[PDB]
Amino acid sequence: QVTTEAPAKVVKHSKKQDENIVVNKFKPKEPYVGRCLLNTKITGDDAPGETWHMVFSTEGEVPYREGQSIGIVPDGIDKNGKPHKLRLYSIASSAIGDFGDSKTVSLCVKRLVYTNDAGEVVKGVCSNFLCDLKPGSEVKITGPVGKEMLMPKDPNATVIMLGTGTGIAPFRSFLWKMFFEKHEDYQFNGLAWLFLGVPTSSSLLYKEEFEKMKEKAPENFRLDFAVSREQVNDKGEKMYIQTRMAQYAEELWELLKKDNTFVYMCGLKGMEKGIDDIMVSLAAKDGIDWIEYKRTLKKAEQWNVEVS
Ligand SMILES: Cc1cc2nc3c(=O)[nH]c(=O)nc-3n(C[C@H](O)[C@H](O)[C@H](O)COP(=O)(O)OP(=O)(O)OC[C@H]3O[C@@H](n4cnc5c(N)ncnc54)[C@H](O)[C@@H]3O)c2cc1C
Ligand SMILES: NC(=O)C1=CN([C@@H]2O[C@H](COP(=O)(O)OP(=O)(O)OC[C@H]3O[C@@H](n4cnc5c(N)ncnc54)[C@H](OP(=O)(O)O)[C@@H]3O)[C@@H](O)[C@H]2O)C=CC1
Repeated sequence: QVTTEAPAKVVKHSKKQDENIVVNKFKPKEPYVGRCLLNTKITGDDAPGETWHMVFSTEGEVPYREGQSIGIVPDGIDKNGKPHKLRLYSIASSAIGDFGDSKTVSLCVKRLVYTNDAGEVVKGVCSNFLCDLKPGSEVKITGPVGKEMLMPKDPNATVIMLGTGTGIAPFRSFLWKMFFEKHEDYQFNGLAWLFLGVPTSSSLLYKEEFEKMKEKAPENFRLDFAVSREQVNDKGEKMYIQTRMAQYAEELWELLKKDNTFVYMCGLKGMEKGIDDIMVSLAAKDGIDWIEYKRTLKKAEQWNVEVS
């Protein structure tokens, strides 16, 4: 008698792809050092700000999956001669990545530029270091991090993706795995519906890629853009993400009542409210309380949020 079955720890059941997931392999103490393969501006010269897509070599050392983030320790020192703290960035590439070899990682980065009260133009440290990164240069990577935005295991589930700006990143990751890749253990056949809010047409992130996916899965891939500074509803209201969702109120509510519907939200912290305003009305007319219904969804792993 050399064996025994040690009593199992009690554990919560998960509908998301978390089998053998990995977080915090690399710490800022000793980050993984990768290199820049490419770094391109994906927004028009005319857009209000610049958004860049960049790819780094990982030689397969960072075991990330769709929905996770990585931290970046930008080169340099702060005002006190100290190294910079890491900044997190949502992975914009699928697990196998942009080269299809599982040895790279991609980021979608907004270059932060603003002016303080003193009237001075200020440049965000990490975002400007990243957008200025030249191919061939090293970059310090930490993580992976996150489990909230992991994809659902069900290959026939409806996945509603709500994003603003660079919040599109994890959704480009999901969609590549869903429509640009042939997976043995996972071939997507549900409904993927993406809503993306950006300020202008020159700001439509990954427009061409999404159009190729629509042209490849015209039935089960739905795409709706909400261009806030160019589009307007019948009342002249700016077309924010919730304003566009409003045009499909009946359908979305109907999907939200389905048990295989998962909603994911990523991007601006403020997008969360307009969406709830929209939802509270629908549930109301349906004699349902969104407050309570949302709680259920969240506990059922069907209302996933990662905003900041
Ligand atoms: C989980 C997670 C994932 C993220 N993923 C992404 C991603 O994929 N892409 C992406 O672009 N960003 C992402 N971010 C944000 C990112 O981590 C950085 O915060 C961002 O790039 C800005 O950092 P920075 O180092 O450039 O700026 P910093 O040097 O840190 O400066 C930011 C500071 O400047 C001030 N500030 C910022 N904006 C303004 C403004 N308009 N006016 C006045 N003051 C201002 C604030 O005090 C703020 O604390 C994510 C955030 C989190 C938490
Ligand atoms: N995992 C995470 O937590 C992630 C978080 N983020 C967060 O998102 C930020 C990226 O923003 P960036 O790409 O510059 O986006 P933007 O400032 O470019 O704007 C995004 C779009 O959303 C609109 N918008 C602004 N406020 C709201 C609101 N309250 N409700 C609905 N729509 C709104 C804007 O309209 P208009 O400009 O006309 O007002 C704009 O069209 C990052 O700095 C980060 O903080 C990004 C990626 C991942």
